[PDB]
Amino acid sequence: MSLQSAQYLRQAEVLKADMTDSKLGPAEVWTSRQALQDLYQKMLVTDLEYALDKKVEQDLWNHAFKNQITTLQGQAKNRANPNRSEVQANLSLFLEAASGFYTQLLQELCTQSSSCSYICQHCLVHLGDIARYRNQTSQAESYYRHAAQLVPSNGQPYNQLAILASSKGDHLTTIFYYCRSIAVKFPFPAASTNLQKALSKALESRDEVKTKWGVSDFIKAFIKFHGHVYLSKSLEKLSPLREKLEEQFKELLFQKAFNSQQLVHVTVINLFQLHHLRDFSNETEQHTYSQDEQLCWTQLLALFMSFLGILCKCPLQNSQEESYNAYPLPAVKVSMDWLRLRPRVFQEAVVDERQYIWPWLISLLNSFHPHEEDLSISATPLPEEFELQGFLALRPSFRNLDFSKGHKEGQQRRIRQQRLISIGKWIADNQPRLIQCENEVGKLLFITEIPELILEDP
Repeated sequence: MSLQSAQYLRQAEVLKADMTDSKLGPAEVWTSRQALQDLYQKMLVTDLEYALDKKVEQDLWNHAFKNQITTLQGQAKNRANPNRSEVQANLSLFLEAASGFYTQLLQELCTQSSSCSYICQHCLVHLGDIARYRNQTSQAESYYRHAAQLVPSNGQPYNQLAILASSKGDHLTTIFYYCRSIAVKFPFPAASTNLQKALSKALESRDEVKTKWGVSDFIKAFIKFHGHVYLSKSLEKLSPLREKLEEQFKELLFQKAFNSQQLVHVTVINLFQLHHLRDFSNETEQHTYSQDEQLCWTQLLALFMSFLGILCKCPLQNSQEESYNAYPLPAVKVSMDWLRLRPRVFQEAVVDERQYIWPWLISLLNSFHPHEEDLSISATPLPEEFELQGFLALRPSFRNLDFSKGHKEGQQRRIRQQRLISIGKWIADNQPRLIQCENEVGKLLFITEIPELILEDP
């Protein structure tokens, strides 16, 4: 009961300051670290509630592991180390042991509660940091993922996944995870300064000299665009960069240069900025925007609608029999899921301007031979849905799916199609001027009076 903890807690503080000790030896420090570790484990297992409040979880990691790991990484990471194989070896044993401690802790604690789901997430995370420390990139990732899946609303798992991504030079992935970490009910404070720091560095490179981009170039230019907006720096760049990004996105996407994953990251990063500039509040109350803020929303919203349109064409354009599509599909779906939540965006100048994209979506919906799909909520989450849990801008789109049981294609491609068929119905019922769905004989046919934009031949 709450009474044994007080004793366990006072006991703990007695061991904590011990680890600072100037008065305890080279190896009375460790006899103390082990004790702390044990004491903390008993509390977390004995009174998780009382434990979390006192923040045992965090003191357990910092004082019992992190401090040592950093000190060790230091002494072992060349300083003209007297013996630095010896230190590297201990760091190695220490991390090996740390991993063992948390694996054990996890199994004990997790073998409805939010506090339970929490600490289990907390364990997976550090178990992920240790893997990272032990250069076990795959397992570190797997751990951080699993951690995320437990409490989508927390942003630390995402921030850790970006650090891992950055260490491998995967920029798009990195920016994506910082965004995921920042956009949740409980954002990881460090994620904001991390993104800012990353975007500012990005804006340190000059405009691309090439007129024909490779996927790697696109990514770089794409991130600077977000850099410019996010930091609201040198906006004069936006307009041309937008047009060039649009041109290149089209060519690359059509050459199959992207994988559906990057398409999702690009879309989510675009959704991140959009929401970051004007949240759901803008769909309620009317805010005033600076001239520069308008320039950003105008350029950003535009790039997004252009991309969405380009994504809806990619499918019906000229491969692998059914696979000519479906790389773009998750990105189209995500894009549409957001529009469905922002009615007032359909009134936007840059959006009216592009109502030529709807014919492409429409011919894409009838590409599915729609029937009664407005059935309706498979409830079994698709990949891109599981992946984006907790993302503010998209949260409402999830308020029906059960992410618990869910565990492969036909069951996902044919579901995603329904999701799209569903959105077309919603558009048809909420923006009648854009799309209409003639529901006849249980067969659904999507149509639009908007003519198809057919550019010149080549």
